[PDB]
Amino acid sequence: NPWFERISMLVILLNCVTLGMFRPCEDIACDSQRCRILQAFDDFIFAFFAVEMVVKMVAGDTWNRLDFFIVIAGMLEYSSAVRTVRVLRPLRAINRVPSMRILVTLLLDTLPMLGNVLLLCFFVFFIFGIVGVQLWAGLLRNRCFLPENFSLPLSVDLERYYQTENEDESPFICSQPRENGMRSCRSVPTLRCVNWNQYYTNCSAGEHNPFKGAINFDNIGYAWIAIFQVITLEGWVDIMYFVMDAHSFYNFIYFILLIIVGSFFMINLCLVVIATQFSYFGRGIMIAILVNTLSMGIEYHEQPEELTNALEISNIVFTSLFALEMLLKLLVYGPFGYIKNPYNIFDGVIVVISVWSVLRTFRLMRVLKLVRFLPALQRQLVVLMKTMDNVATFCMLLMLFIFIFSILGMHLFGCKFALPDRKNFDSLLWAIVTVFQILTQEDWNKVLYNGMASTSSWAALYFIALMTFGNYVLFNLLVAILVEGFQAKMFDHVVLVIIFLNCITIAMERPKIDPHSAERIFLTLSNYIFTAVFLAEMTVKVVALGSSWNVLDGLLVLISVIDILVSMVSDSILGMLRVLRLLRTLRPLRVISRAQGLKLVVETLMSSLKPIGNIVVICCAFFIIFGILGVQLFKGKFFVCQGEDTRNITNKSDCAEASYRWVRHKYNFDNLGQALMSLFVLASKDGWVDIMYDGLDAVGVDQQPIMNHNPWMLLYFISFLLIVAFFVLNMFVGVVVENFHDLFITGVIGLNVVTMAMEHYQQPQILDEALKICNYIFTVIFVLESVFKNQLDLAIVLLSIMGITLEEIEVNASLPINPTIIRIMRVLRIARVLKLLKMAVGMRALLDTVMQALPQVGNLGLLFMLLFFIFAALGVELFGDLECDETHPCEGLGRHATFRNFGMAFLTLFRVSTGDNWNGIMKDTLRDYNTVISPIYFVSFVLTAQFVLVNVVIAVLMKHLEESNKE
Ligand SMILES: CC(C)CCC[C@@H](C)[C@H]1CC[C@H]2[C@@H]3CC=C4C[C@@H](OC(=O)CCC(=O)O)CC[C@]4(C)[C@H]3CC[C@]12C
Ligand SMILES: CC(C)CCC[C@@H](C)[C@H]1CC[C@H]2[C@@H]3CC=C4C[C@@H](OC(=O)CCC(=O)O)CC[C@]4(C)[C@H]3CC[C@]12C
Ligand SMILES: *[C@@H]1O[C@H](CO)[C@@H](O)[C@H](O)[C@H]1NC(C)=O
Ligand SMILES: *[C@@H]1O[C@H](CO)[C@@H](O)[C@H](O)[C@H]1NC(C)=O
Ligand SMILES: *[C@@H]1O[C@H](CO)[C@@H](O)[C@H](O)[C@H]1NC(C)=O
Ligand SMILES: *[C@@H]1O[C@H](CO)[C@@H](O)[C@H](O)[C@H]1NC(C)=O
Ligand SMILES: *[C@@H]1O[C@H](CO)[C@@H](O)[C@H](O)[C@H]1NC(C)=O
Ligand SMILES: [Ca+2]
Ligand SMILES: [Ca+2]
Repeated sequence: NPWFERISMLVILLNCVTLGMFRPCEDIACDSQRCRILQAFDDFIFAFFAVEMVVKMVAGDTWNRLDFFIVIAGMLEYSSAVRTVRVLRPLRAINRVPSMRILVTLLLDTLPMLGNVLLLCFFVFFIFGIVGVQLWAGLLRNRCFLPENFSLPLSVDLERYYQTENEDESPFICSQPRENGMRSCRSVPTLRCVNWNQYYTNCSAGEHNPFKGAINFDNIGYAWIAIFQVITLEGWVDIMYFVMDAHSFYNFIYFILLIIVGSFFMINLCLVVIATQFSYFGRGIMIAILVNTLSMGIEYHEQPEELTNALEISNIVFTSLFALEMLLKLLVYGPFGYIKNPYNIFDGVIVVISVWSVLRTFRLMRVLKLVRFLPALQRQLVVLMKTMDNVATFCMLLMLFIFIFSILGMHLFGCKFALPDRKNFDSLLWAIVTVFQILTQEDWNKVLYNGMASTSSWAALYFIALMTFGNYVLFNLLVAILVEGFQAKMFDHVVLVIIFLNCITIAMERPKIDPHSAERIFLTLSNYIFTAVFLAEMTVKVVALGSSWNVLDGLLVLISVIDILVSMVSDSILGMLRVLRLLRTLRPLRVISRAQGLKLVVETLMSSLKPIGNIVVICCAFFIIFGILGVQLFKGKFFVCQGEDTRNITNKSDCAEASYRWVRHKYNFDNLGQALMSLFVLASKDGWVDIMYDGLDAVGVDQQPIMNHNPWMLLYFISFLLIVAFFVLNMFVGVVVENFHDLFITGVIGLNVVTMAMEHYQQPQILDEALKICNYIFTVIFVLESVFKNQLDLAIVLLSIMGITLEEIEVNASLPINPTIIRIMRVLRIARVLKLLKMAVGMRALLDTVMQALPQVGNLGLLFMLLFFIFAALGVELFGDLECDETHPCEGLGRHATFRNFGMAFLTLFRVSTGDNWNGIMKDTLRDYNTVISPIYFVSFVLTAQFVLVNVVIAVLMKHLEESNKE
């Protein structure tokens, strides 16, 4: 019936409210009358569904089966694992709503097309999963340990190793003597009496891993947690810094390789496979409305009374300048004819609100009336609005997914965590925020370590399944939108070898250079020579030829010439020279002009940029509106005072009595200039949570922040992320859519793969025997394949039969070789896994497609490297003297990431590019004339790195996409 449809959707949605209120802390029932009422509600719903199923047992087939399955579980449940099962109850609804029968059907129909991509992932997880366990097995456990003969006195109460101030986040991991770790022993700080830190010489294994028990490399189970965290690019750096302490500094290659293979090449390959499968008077008012809005953006905490008053007066004059047009438009036009054109209705509503807090805030709707004068924006907005219908279903589908997972997360770890941590799963409202948080991947791993250490280490499957299937229904969204769009002489070379030699001097520069040594003397008179050569080169092109690229080349030579004529005048200022040095780091840009392949790509990006250029203005407009709106809400609010106590304190007048310092948060909403930076850490999606917390804690202009003072401010930040993400998605879509217009042997190998995963840390003697004994078997069978007779297989066996020989020689043959030679050889048995590459015909076809499009990518890749060269060089100049001793604490920069070289400033620029804690880096370049420069350097780098990385993905998409079309 049409009315049989609503009896079901009444009791399915009645079910959710009985799941919505869980109150997990209050376990074992009988808490209140309401709890009993909720229990009573359950019986009615369960009784009704069984009866409904029976009516249908009197009479989508797949969907019908699912309803029966949930019902059977419910009956069994009535007869704590069973209790969590209830959550599935909400899934009955997918069949009920038609708009979801279809979407889900498509989702479920795409999985057999991701057969190949999934297969590729296993190779990546397995290959890097074993190389981790071969190398860093139980390496993380070690700590400085006493020399174990002498026991310290009872009175001192020291632990027995070196504990840091926070042993859960940053333990002190010493490096074994047989290894070369960065953090060697005896580097421990003097104790704050006798200093016991001077007696921590021995370094040996300890019971606990670095983050709770979670970050660890001593099973194949615990390696795949850490590989999954590197691939999701969240907190990946923390892992690499522990490896570099325990086992050398050359371990960075493993991580970089993992990231440009697992994290970029593979995660953005299941976007490619999933989408290739489908295939005069009015001109005066425009000046008036702009200067009204710009009149709003001049707030700024602590403005003088002469300015607040002027602004108030200004508002009054403007209102009459809009009212008397309304009066004019109500007299030169008729009253009925005024209403009919629909923008004239809206422009009169703003007048009535103006004449008559919320009203004060509302003034920001006055920019809206400007779209009556822009034809292009008017057309653009409608197109954007058209996509909402397609988007609404997925969002509706997404809501069910968050609800289910926020309900499930209450059952597993509801009241286990930690006062409790802010990201906790108890109260529902803070469970849906935590599940929305993991879907933006921002500190999803800080919740993992509370999750794994509270229930069990098998609780990573809750977070693997929330991140995977949350990101799988978000890749579909891009594709669904995307599909709809588809249905509507030698001179150049010779001078190039002078620039690449020019780069080496730029790279060489660092602040720790003596003014009189030979590194200094070489850099001064290589400046003279290069400038002269370039200067000579410039005339040749102008006495012969008598253009955009040339001016850039021309400007650079002039700047260099000017630099010498202030460097000569050094005796006779400093400020001009500093500006020149930064400008002098733009020398690398010359390379683009010389290379034709590279040159075309740079021009091409600009042309590609134009179609979505218009949308950017709309996106830009939103930042200003939320920038002004944001400023009004928290002008004096982000003043948090730091001390050791931070209790019994409410005011600046109280926090000065105890002598605690007052800290204005680095990211605050004081000006429109600061609010526009703090809305870039929100938009970036990194560190948005840590901004959001003090936006919820914000109380008053001179007050101390109260935790969770106003949880209604979640609407200011969560709603901002869902329209930044929406706008960014549209821009990506716009750019793409305009371009268009045996069987024994394999089994034997499989058996071998399982055996290599058997190894762990402190495996017993017999499994060390059996594993070794087993190897002697698989060595024989692969020779028996080369008897029975591809080039790689011959090479593969050679490594094997070589390995058995080396290991054996050491025990009873002769003097051993160095252990390092043996260890490398053991790893090289992983090459046997590559042979099953041949069996997978499908993976190779999918894989080659990337190669065909590789040449376009190569130019982009070259461009990406050039951009790190300019920024890295630039970075060293600005941030050379930042340091991190005990007197200067630093948040993002540290021992492993500094800007004091060109090498260390090249690794530091890589984790800004992946997006891991770059706001902690920008937070402490500010901590010491740097307030304007430092946000320009970190905002313009991120928007130009991510924009090159987008143009790679859409270039791999196009070549791959074209294959499907020919058929
Ligand atoms: C995003 C682009 C397209 C436009 C960016 C415009 C901003 C750079 C403008 C808008 C109004 C300006 C602000 C107007 C009021 C002042 C208060 C002023 O207060 C003080 O610091 C006084 C003491 C001192 O300056 O030393 C600081 C600069 C500031 C925030 C200005 C900073 C630059 C602002 C934010
Ligand atoms: C709209 C697109 C480009 C997304 C990114 C926009 C912003 C992230 C960009 C646009 C121009 C940038 C701003 C250019 C001028 C400066 C002024 C500067 O103002 C001050 O710090 C004055 C000192 C004080 O306020 O105390 C703060 C950074 C800021 C706002 C920059 C912050 C980052 C901005 C806002
Ligand atoms: C071991 O103990 C002896 C005394 O039995 C002591 O002389 C020696 O210093 C100790 N060694 C270490 C490394 O602590
Ligand atoms: C260091 O401590 C470990 C564990 O207590 C022990 O095995 C080792 O022999 C100690 N080394 C020295 C030199 O005492
Ligand atoms: C804070 O005040 C409470 C009473 O309001 C008191 O019990 C507590 O000792 C105070 N805390 C400190 C740091 O003294
Ligand atoms: C802050 O000072 C104390 C805080 O304990 C209190 O008297 C008052 O509420 C606040 N304002 C003052 C006193 O200036
Ligand atoms: C290796 O040889 C030595 C002497 O040649 C002998 O003592 C030892 O037992 C041999 N190893 C094994 C495992 O038999
Ligand atoms: Ca991230
Ligand atoms: Ca992060």
